[PDB]
Amino acid sequence: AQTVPYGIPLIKADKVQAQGFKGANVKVAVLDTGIQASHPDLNVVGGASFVAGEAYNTDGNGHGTHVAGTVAALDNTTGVLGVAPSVSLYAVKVLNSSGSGSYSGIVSGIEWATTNGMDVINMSLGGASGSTAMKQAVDNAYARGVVVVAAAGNSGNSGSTNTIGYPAKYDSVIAVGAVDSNSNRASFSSVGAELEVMAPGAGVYSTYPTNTYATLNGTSMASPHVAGAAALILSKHPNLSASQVRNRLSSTATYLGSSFYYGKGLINVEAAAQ
Ligand SMILES: [Ca+2]
Repeated sequence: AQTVPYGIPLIKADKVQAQGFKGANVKVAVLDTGIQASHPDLNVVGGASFVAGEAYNTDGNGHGTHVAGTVAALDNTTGVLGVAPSVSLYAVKVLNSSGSGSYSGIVSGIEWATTNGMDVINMSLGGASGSTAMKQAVDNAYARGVVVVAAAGNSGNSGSTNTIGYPAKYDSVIAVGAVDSNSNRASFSSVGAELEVMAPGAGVYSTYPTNTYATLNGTSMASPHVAGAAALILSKHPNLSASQVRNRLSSTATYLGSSFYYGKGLINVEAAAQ
């Protein structure tokens, strides 16, 4: 009855879980298209919306629901399993139904998360340009003790071209690139100097609008795996800081090749978790 996406085992999230660490008491904010809060495999505890005319608890685009799924689909007898199923989930709608949003809605969501005490911020979501405001929000949030994770981008590689997007490019933010179930880098992952870690991003099965499950591809799918991994670590060592959580993830990642295409490699929550 319950399915275990290949992604959880690959990052060895299952092993931290077996020890009894599942992100209990860790507050994760998912900055996306919202979340079908009525899905039976999810438990959204709150949030807000920065998008005109849409609450935060409806998702007219499946995207935000799928990502919310990778972090926290409940541990039960139905649907899927999230990396940190006992997390406190907040849906912050910063993107519209068609998948786009303004810097201003985006910076609003960041600020709401910092302010409301969120421990992790997932932004599956990129842009070719940053702003001064954005950099400020992210830096500040990070400085204020929040672990900020973002999708690196789906721009592939072209020679020695850096293709990493905003906000992943900011050094206070963890840029996540994508691998498949054979730990091979996916073609769509952005490349560049700022790439930090890899997570499963190809053929990820998760929660999808109207009480169902679907498979999606993208760096967007990769990022929540890392947000989840952060929450696992924190439930084990609640004393750790954002930079300490960050160093654990990158310094214990499985080496896959050149940093340009892979960062420090594929995350290993068991080694990271200590
Ligand atoms: Ca489930």
